[PDB]
Amino acid sequence: SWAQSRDEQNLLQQKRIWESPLLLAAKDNDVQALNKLLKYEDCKVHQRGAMGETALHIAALYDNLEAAMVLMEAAPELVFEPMTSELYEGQTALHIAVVNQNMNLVRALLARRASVSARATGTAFRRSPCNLIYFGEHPLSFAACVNSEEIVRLLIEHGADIRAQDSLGNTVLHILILQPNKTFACQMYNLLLSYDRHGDHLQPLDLVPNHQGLTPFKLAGVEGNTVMFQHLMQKRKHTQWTYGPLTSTLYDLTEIDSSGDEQSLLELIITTKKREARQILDQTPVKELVSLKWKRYGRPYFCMLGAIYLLYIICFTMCCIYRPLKPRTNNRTSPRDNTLLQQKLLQEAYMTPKDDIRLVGELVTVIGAIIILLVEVPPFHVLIITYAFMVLVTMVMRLISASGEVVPMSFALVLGWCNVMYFARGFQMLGPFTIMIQKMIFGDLMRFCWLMAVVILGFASAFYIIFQTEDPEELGHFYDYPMALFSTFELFLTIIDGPANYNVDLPFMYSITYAAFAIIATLLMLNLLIAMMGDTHWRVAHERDELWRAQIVATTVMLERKLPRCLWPRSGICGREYGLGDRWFLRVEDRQD
Amino acid sequence: SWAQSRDEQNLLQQKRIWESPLLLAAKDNDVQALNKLLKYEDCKVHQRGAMGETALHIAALYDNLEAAMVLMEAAPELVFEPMTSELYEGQTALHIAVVNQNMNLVRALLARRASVSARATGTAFRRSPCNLIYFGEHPLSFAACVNSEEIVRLLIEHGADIRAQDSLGNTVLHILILQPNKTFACQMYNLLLSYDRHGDHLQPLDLVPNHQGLTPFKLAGVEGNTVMFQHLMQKRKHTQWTYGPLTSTLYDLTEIDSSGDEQSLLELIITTKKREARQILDQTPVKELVSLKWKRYGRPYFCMLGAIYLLYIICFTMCCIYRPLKPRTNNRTSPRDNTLLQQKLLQEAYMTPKDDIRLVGELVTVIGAIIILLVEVPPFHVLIITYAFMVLVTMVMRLISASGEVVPMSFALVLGWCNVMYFARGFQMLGPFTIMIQKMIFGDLMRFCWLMAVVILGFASAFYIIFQTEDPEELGHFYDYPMALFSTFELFLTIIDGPANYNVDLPFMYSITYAAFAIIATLLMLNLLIAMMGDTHWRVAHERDELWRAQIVATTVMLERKLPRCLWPRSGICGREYGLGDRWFLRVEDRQD
Repeated sequence: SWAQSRDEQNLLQQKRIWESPLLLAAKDNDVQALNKLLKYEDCKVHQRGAMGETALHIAALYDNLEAAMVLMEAAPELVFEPMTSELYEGQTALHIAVVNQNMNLVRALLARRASVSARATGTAFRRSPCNLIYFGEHPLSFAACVNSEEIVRLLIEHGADIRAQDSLGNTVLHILILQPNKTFACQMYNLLLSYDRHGDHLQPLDLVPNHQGLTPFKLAGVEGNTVMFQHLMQKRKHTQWTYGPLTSTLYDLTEIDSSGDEQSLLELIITTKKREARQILDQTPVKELVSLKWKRYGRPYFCMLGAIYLLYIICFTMCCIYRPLKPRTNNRTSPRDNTLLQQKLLQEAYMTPKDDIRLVGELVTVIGAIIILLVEVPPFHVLIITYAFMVLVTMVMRLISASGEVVPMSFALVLGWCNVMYFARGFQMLGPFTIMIQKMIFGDLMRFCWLMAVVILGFASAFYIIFQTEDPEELGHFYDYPMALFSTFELFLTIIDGPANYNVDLPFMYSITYAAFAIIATLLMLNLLIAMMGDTHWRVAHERDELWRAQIVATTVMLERKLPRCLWPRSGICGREYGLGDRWFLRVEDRQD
Repeated sequence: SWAQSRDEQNLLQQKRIWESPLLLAAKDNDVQALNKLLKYEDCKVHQRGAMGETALHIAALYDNLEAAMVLMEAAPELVFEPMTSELYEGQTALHIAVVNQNMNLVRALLARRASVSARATGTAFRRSPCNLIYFGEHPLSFAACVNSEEIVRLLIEHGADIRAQDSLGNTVLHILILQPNKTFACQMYNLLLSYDRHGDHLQPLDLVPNHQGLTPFKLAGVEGNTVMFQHLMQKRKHTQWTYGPLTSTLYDLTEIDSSGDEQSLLELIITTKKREARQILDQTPVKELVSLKWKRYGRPYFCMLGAIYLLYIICFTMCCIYRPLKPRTNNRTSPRDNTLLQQKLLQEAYMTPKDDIRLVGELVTVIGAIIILLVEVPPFHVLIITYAFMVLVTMVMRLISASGEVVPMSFALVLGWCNVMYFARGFQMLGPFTIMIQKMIFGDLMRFCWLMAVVILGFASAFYIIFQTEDPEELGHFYDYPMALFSTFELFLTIIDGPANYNVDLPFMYSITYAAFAIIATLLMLNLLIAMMGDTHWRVAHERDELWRAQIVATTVMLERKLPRCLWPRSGICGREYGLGDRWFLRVEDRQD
């Protein structure tokens, strides 16, 4: 009900103007009606609309220069007049005539000396999904996005600063990147850099960060505007010789590669949620870098880390498949034929120097688990952190030496093995299968488990009530309700044989009810899930090399934030020896057509 | 870190020239700066670059005739000057001005009598995946690939030999085939054969082999350049009459068919790893040949060989399903309820003349196995060779008459049957299914088994530890760890019933842990593999008739290298009777449009 208040305040505009004879005459270009209305009788110029209108705004708004030409004699000051509030704050008609692509009142408003530094700080201008557009504050920023080139040139020649910023600190170059017209506004980026002319010592306007620290070049990758991003890259390259079809370009690589905690571009591509920002990875100075950062120094450190984790888990299972485990020298089986178990897990027997090997092997896991936690003092981290807890839980479970120590080990073990699937990504032709797991679970199953869980709560609740009458000595599939659900779930997945005795009679309802479950769930609801998961695999494998490439970048950056220098140099050829300065470049070779 | 050394040596070029005022003036075409720099003061001409530059090379390189015209007065000898080393060896500016498609300095370098036999024997010119291009040594070879026709004509008129060869012995015709521009360089093949003019008695330049014995025509099929390959075939045909829409062409078939150990084209298409070389098979003189070589003399010898192998295996199983096998007259079952077995396989009882049939039938397999090995004294050979070993192993296992003779027989038997899938290829509509096996195993499963083997090492290791407490008399699925893995694998593939007793209680962790395994592995990871293998079948069956055609060629050639003459004539109509010479041709008929 929030956007309703916008429209109520927008209908009132259509009401206040409709009830005022002045501003209704401001709508239609009836000069002769305005002559009798203004020049003859006295009328106030400050008739404020629903959110701060003037008639001079309305004549600007409904494409009326001719009405606005009448106003300038009566209104010397409404040129400077802003709009009041709550959608439109600080907006004046200088902003408005720009938005309507021209009026030539833009000339006349500057002939009345309109302030070009006025800030449209209203709610409707600030960046939001609720707003269909984002043009910033200053009217110079407005003319850029609408592509009115001479009107832009009319603004610089009247002293509009290109270096002006909004509430978010975005300059006008940042606003150009946010446009869905990509190549259509890309020419404006060429135009406005020609108006850098007074070189500021701070920046030459092309490196200016916002309040969240974004240069427009880094903003281009984060917003995924590849068409913008190529064109800014055309400036960044510095080519060497060409050799027939061969060409030696030399890309800049300053903001792209990691710097002295600059928070490089490759980080912010991964951390953002805009999926089309990962289209930046296929751009040719980027794609070569992360290939070079992987084929050297990325892959062998990763494979060295993988072999350690293998020997960690093998050391874990070996001290976990060997456990103390006395015979059940304690009490006899008190429920008949129920408590089949005989071990009950020894207390403090740390003798038998085979266990001294096990004592050493137990310490290796505990030491390695703390290392993971000492890393993680600040989708797989949640596994490896909780892996380490279940090691520490069963460590404290054995120090207290309490009873239920199988459940932390069973939690630790499957999570211990399945967390080497993290290491499968650095072995291309095995990379995107992890992504196939994630979309099938979190994107498909967790929006289809909710439907299947309904049906099992029908039939398992049914089958229990059918077999409340029966002796659970024969077909004990449904002796109690909690295991009745567990029985039906394996019947849903076609695991259990299906309860059928052939020795005694079955109740009459079961044969009806099970064949119902056979149709609706075994062939029907199950294969629908298989049809879902089959579509996801084909949807993933069509694009898998981009997705493997996204894994390498996410790993390499994560390898940087968890590993110091002196064994990782930063990639790219250094400058400073070849007369190139502090910028670390890289070159690449390409045959043409 | 190897290609880094190229770029360091390439940046130094951008440094040495940048620090030398001469060679920096060689970059930009400032004649007036060169006038004061050269004509006024003394400057050495031998200022060598990073790998052997001269200023005369640089002015040639950065498109500067006007700078190079200044140099020719001061440099009478740098026309002849090569580049020094390690990327560029023997390269001179005669090579360079060719690569820049023209300079008309090509006229002026020949006006200074440039040696057109100079060899660019550098590392960057030799054939490599590291090099983006391959142009050979001589500058005549350079002008051909870049398609500068008159510049080529300018080189023949100055005595450049067309018969020149590189380090690999490739002539310029071989270099044309290696170009990715296929029809764009195909016209050069027409041009240069016009310059065969002095007919050498060795070859007329169109049959010249390289150091690995490749005529350019055979190189065209090996490199898979079908567009080249059609055009060379246009020369090879010699058509007879045309009859309205009917046409009787008569193809040459000299290098294509097998010759006196020529190593024919059809061999080298199969033996190469470039997959697009198997696009040559669909070309119409080729495709007809291997069809004729199969429909006669290829299929019936293959079917005769298939029937023998059937009667071989039937003779094998019949003497292997009948085995000596005494009762266990030896020791009693020493572990209780464990060693259920009663045969222990008789020693030297070769009596009971039913076994004399078995003795003869045993010899038939041993004789046939040695025949395979006597063939293989020099993807299915590895099966049929190891098949023969497991026959010879169980042969020696019975001569020593040791105990464990079931394991060589079990190895021999499944490999004995599955090796008739080799014979399925000569039965079209059954051919490519073997290829469907190979891609599903070696191309899909062996890059997905590594992921599934992780998960079973989780759960089978888990389920053992859960059932360490339990009595293995009930649910003995996990009594020991080595068979615990074997239990879970069949649960992964939905084979075992799933362990559930309903008579005793289960431990609390199992119901949690098994349902985890039920979701993640039975429906999820399993069907992902089925989604992979389903995609491979559709990818194969879309193109299966080309792949069946590739099997016939691979079989027929292999049938030639393992079968003498006098029952295999070489295909194609012989010449020499019809005035056609020693070349064995073939004709074919085709209705037109």
